[PDB]
Amino acid sequence: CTIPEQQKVILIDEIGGYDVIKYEDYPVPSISEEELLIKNKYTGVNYIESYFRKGIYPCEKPYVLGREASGTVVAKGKGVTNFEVGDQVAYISNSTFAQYSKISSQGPVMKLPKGTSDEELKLYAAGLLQVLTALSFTNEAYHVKKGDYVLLFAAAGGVGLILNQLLKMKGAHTIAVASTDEKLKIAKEYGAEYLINASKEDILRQVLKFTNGKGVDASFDSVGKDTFEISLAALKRKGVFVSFGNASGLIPPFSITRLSPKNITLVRPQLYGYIADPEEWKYYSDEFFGLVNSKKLNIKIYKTYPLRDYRTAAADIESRKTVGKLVLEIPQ
Amino acid sequence: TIPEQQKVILIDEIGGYDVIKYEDYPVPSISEEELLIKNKYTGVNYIESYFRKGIYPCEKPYVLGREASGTVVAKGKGVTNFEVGDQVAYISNSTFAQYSKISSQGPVMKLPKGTSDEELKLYAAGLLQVLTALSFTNEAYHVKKGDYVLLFAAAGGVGLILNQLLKMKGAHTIAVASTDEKLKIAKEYGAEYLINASKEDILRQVLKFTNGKGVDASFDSVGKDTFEISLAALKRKGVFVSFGNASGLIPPFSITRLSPKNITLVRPQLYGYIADPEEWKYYSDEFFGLVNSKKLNIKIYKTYPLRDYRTAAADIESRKTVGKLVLEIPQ
Repeated sequence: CTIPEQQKVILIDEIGGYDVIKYEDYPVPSISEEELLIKNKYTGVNYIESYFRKGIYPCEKPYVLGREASGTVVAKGKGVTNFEVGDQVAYISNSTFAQYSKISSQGPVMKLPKGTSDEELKLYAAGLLQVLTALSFTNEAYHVKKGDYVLLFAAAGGVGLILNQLLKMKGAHTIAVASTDEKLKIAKEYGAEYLINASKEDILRQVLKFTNGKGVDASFDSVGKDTFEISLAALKRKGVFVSFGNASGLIPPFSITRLSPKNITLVRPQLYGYIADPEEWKYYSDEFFGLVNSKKLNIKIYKTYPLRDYRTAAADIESRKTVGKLVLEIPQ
Repeated sequence: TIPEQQKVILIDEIGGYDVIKYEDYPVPSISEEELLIKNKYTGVNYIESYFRKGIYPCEKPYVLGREASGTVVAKGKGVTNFEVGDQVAYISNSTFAQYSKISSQGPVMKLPKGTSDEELKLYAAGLLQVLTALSFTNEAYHVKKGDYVLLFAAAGGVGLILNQLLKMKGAHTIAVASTDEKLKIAKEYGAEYLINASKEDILRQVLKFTNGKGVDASFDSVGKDTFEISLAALKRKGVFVSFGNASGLIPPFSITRLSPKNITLVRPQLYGYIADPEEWKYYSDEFFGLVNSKKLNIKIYKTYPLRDYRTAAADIESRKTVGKLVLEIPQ
């Protein structure tokens, strides 16, 4: 493959509104002996980019957006032996809102079979973050068992949609909580056994009703501050509280002795801490491949936008009324 | 026959060792599912100091004691799992007494009729500490073979059992204590690595022993002053087990601090692990097997007559004391 020196990327030079988002000429990164150069086809949109653009989170400018992507290896370093030029890949790296990105061949990159379709590649880019999070959280944060009653908040959200399917597959009884009946409809479609409307119903009361007053074996809570007391009270004796996501960062300081009456285990995990080791990446990405390739797991996509039209995607996600993953497509 | 009055240790008010009273008190009556137990020995726990100082509230007069061994002298008409004359080890109320009671369905276990008086002392001395250490290393954090485990208060009651269990399980204990004498006893009880907290940088030594990787788990009962050390000493995905009274004095915790290393936090207490009859049976049987066989040794400090708990209270509140304090009940 002929590697160009200049490419097109989505980047921000300054903090501000949607007008600061630039589709601009940028260098193609050079790769080391151990690295892959990847020509991108699809890349997932995360809400965190809005925080960088608005200046809520700091970042060095110019900042090229994007972390999760799928595409084709167009070049590799001299020391790369686990990948070939032409291989289709899904990966987590830097600056993926781009025609070309780079990653270590030893890093979080997974090989995909020859002849993987563009639609399948879209699914991998859309599902990378959410599925690996859902797998690791249900394997290590709390190991979900058959027969478990599991409380699930934000059931129609990105991770929530995967959790609905995974908990069903593990033979667990999912109690899904969502803000609207419309979101609960989707939760049920994705495998939820019980449904609670957060706006209309007493959550704790319904959880106890479904669990016969015993409570849940675990709570996967990404709502945070508003549901912290509910999750804690809803848990069975010796139950496990899995708090996660941006909203869980809003939970006020907590006296740890409150975990004592019911011997509650508390975890606030993040994805990267479960895929830090090459052995850990291999394990979870192999499981992720198994679920998507076999078509046992559905990856819901809200809409696909051209890379240069990220401004529209940014406006869409910030409305907070989207259901399903927002994906960017890079024309080849 | 059973007498109407008995000798007990009680507190009428909050204060120093002067509020501890050796007084005449009614022998309790028992209902249809209860056992009346004539105590032979009872273990001294630091919790009685917390009631006396006013740290924990209690209705006064308050008869002290929760951990005892003795013989069933009476039972309710519905009791079928115990007989009059059975030797027992149990957890209940008001055990600093000649006579105490418990539900036959509560935390009480039958002992063999061949049980000696020396064994009765051992069971009363070890009951709470062993059950705590067993359940904490089984459910709070399930210790695996090859684990590196940080242990604070290593020469304390629970600490000395933890040293033994961690060694038994093939784990590698890093023991922390205030003096060299305390670390010495910890080592003899199963500790592998020793850190003097008065003399050494704890975190620096832990990272040295684990080759910079940290510990798989921390069992920390020191609380506020070691919370930062425990969190930093833990490996990625490690488990923080905070326990005991010192956990209450830890400032309110921002849970986002668990995220950089995906740390699991548990603040367990014994009774949440023995709430079910099946759970009590599991751990109490484990306790008996280990202590009766001498696979777990119960380090004793001294034995006192019930009337002399005043001295025992001063001894346990003194730091230089290592080992369980036991009270001998007048027969």
